[PDB]
Amino acid sequence: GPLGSSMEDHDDHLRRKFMEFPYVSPTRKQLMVDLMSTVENRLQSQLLPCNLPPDVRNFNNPNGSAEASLHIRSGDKSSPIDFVIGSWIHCKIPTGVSLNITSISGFLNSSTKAPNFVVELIQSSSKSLVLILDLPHRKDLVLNPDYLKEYYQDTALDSHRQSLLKLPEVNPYVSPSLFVRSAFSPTASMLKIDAEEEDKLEEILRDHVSPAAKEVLEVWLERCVKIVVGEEERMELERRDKSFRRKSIEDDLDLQFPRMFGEEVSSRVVHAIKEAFGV
Amino acid sequence: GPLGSSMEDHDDHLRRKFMEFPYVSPTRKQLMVDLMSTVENRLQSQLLPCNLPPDVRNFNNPNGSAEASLHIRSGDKSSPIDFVIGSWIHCSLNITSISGFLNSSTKAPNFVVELIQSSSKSLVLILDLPHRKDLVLNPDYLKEYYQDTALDSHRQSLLKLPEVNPYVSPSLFVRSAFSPTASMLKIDAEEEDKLEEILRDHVSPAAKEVLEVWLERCVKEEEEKIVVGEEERMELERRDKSFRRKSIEDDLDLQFPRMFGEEVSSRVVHAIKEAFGV
Ligand code: NA
Ligand code: NA
Repeated sequence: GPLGSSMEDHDDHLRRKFMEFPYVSPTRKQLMVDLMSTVENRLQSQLLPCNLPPDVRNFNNPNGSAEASLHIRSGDKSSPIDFVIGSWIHCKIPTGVSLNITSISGFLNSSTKAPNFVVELIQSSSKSLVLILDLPHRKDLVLNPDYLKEYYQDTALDSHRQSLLKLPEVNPYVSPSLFVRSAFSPTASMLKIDAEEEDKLEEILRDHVSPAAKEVLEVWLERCVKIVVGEEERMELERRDKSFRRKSIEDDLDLQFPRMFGEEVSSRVVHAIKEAFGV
Repeated sequence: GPLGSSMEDHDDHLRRKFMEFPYVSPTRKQLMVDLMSTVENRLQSQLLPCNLPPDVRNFNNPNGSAEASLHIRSGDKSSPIDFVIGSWIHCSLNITSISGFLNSSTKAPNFVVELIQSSSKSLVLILDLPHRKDLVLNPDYLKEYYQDTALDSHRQSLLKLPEVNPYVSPSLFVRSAFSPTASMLKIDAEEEDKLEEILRDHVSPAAKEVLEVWLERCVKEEEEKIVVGEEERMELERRDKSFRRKSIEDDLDLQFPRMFGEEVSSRVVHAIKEAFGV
């Protein structure tokens, strides 16, 4: 290009579609762009290139009802990072209620025991947007009062949830899944945001959700990603990490995907994603 | 007396002093009485007599502003039960509660019900079977004790009520230590009559049903079922100790002098920690 090499360099271009975030608002794709850019800019020296086949990075329902994009960058041999994953999912089928999901998860390996990172924006309905924003814990918080103190007390993580909840439009979200409730830290922002007034929703996303998410990511990068872990704790951590991932993707990959993308697309991608997700 | 020993036995005497629940609503006293008596009546054969000093079991600010009473029964040698602890604190401030704490011979959930009144226009209920194993690392623990038991239905039901809102603790320790199905609820006392209604007709059956799941599904031994080995017991003992310690330590170190005085406090808080095994 005149101003650069995005449309020339293959790596940059493989994520161009991912970063397009076609099916969401300006404010929503802007948050996600900024978040994914920080992740990759900040961790570029320890992240392997995306090796997902083009076939798995972008896929769709041939009937045009559903479209997804996935961007995964594994950590290098010496990284505390296992992998980071950006995703978006679009499904507009039934009477016309279009499901939209944008998310970024960061997952640490055994060599550290520090918290993971998660943001998810999910709009299935039209009266509601769900925000999941957390640094989920990788150690039992009652057995380890010190872990709780340095990752959740010292870090003022709960200020972000208390802040967002003050808004009249923002109620607590309660997962029907007990695993979800257990897997997320006591400072997790699990929130429902009223969605039926685009101009106000947009204002809440840009003035409130965005600073909050950027600051949470800021502590993940600064206090979690930036003593050794012994072999007994390593196996504990790996058993725990594998449950959390499996359980987090299983029903979606196995039940939701064949519906959304037809069977042919599911059969092509589902295994490859479980592969990529270590499960 | 002609049909009993309660006016004649010392331990039976100052166990009734507890059961009086003097500073609380008539329906609150009944809940506590039914619950505390259900625990001791179903677990009679496993529970040791209250082995605890008399001036520990009951006390008061000598200036008469505070009043507290504690009933504590240790499990016997072969019991899964560590101790059970019913209590009331008046000082306004009305706390009634019944905690069940299991030991390391079993990994099964504990039991807690607290009713904390620290402002009118509200009542805090905490009703849980607190987990004793990490729920993500032990999904089968999550299943047996929370999913299979339908414990969440109590939380969901109560919360339908327009007077009943969720309660989010200031402590991140209590958020982590209570199960995903825990009823952490704020009930708004618009007026005593509506509050009473909720207590009698909603809280009471929920607490009883949760207790029933405890007794029958948590403390009741399974058939040829296994022993807690090597020392997952070491894990269990460390988790329990910290849980019990954070359950009382700031109350015992700051609220107790603040409330009862200084020497009554001094005479009482050590015996507590000891009784609580922290
Ligand atoms: Na609100
Ligand atoms: Na309610």
